[PDB]
Amino acid sequence: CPLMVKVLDAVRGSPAINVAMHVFRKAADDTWEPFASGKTSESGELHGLTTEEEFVEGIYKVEIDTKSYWKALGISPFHEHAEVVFTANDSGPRRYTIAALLSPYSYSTTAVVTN
Amino acid sequence: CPLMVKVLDAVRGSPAINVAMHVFRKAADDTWEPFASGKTSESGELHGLTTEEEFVEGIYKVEIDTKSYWKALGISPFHEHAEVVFTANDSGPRRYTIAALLSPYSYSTTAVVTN
Amino acid sequence: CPLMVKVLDAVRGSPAINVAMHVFRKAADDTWEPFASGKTSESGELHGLTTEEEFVEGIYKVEIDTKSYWKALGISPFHEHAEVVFTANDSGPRRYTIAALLSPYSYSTTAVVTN
Amino acid sequence: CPLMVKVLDAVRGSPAINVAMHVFRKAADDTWEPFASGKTSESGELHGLTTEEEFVEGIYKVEIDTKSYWKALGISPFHEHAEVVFTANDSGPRRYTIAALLSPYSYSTTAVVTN
Ligand SMILES: Oc1ccc(/C=C/c2cc(O)cc(O)c2)cc1
Ligand SMILES: Oc1ccc(/C=C/c2cc(O)cc(O)c2)cc1
Ligand code: NA
Ligand code: NA
Repeated sequence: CPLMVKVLDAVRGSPAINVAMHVFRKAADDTWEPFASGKTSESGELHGLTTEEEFVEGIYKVEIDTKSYWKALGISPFHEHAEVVFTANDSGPRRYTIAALLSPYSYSTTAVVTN
Repeated sequence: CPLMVKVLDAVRGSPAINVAMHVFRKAADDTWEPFASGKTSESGELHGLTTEEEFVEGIYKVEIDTKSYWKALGISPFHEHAEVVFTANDSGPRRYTIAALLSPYSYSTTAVVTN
Repeated sequence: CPLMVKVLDAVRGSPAINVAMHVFRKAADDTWEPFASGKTSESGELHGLTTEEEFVEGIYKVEIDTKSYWKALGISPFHEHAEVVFTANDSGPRRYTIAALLSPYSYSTTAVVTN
Repeated sequence: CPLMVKVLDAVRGSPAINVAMHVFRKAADDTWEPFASGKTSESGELHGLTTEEEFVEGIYKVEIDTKSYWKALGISPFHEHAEVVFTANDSGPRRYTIAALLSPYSYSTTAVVTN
């Protein structure tokens, strides 16, 4: 799995299920080009975003719609979204897991990068 | 001072000093308009970005140049920047403190919103 | 798996491998009684700490030896250990995943609790 | 003020006010001796715990009563407390700021250590 995103809910102590996100890749004109998207599963995970051949060097942005997630729970959150912007594959293919831990006024994110 | 940003370094146990950041505000055409910028002080704080009169309702993005910070310490970090996107002042004027805690492959961010 | 611990390294962007930890359970005299222990695998995970029948209501403490982990990497960390203290199984059995994200001067921890 | 603790609430986007905490110091017999205690102010800060003369080399534990804080808001949280265990002043006197960011099922903590 070249790119996987895992989302956790720090308020309820659960996977964050049905969280929508889009992935973009920076174009030569510095605009954000659509690249991938999906919703987290019942495990809070989004697999199958891309393939090794398609996922080449670039700057990528994962934009996670945390606002809709909290609004569905009756909570007015701080952020419009959680976004994770990173260069990928600059030294050739790697596997990336992006994790995001969500609270109404805070988020934490980390990456696990494996060869 | 209706908007303050504080940045901390989780590797060295220190304020993150001389960290650059840019603040944008979403324009009516959905583009990001430059709003303010600056660098953190020896306390890791950036004060004086805006004024009560200038800091109107809107969607704001704070883009913290974490990459240059880590590269100056000899570390190749994961993220291009740490970004915080939020709606401000939609129920009237508030004071915002945005805090960010930085590691090479991770960041955590929270907001303190006061009336 | 009634109790699993997952440990991540925010400096290197990797699972935290070979991280030792002990689990204790609070006794009636408020002392900490040994309960379980182990080291994280190459995935940063420690499975098989306990069984459903043995893991009953109590206050549990997971004490993760983060100091030895950082010292092995030539880093002088802040904490002696990362500890996670929680009541478990007070409403009958649950499955617990405890995650810890480690930096030299900081740690973040969350729990996923499932029925 | 060689030791200060600041506590933030990630659910409400506010300082965590009136949060109790106890500080212990490890005695020669490996027991935890009471060292200081207090409650956070309206800014989420607890100042004046100790003095330069009293704050000697040692292993210290800060135990933050996060459980009572969440219970007072109607939330049944995961942790009994958030705790921070660290060696202080072993290379000479330092000033320590311990920060903790709280959610019902998660906490993040960092230290700022200055000379
Ligand atoms: O601040 C943070 C604290 C904890 C975590 C947990 C991340 C994580 C990543 C995985 O691949 C599996 C998992 O069970 C958890 C992320 C951020
Ligand atoms: O994960 C975390 C993210 C952010 C913070 C903030 C800490 C902090 C410490 C201060 O002295 C002042 C402040 O405004 C914030 C702590 C942990
Ligand atoms: Na390269
Ligand atoms: Na019960």
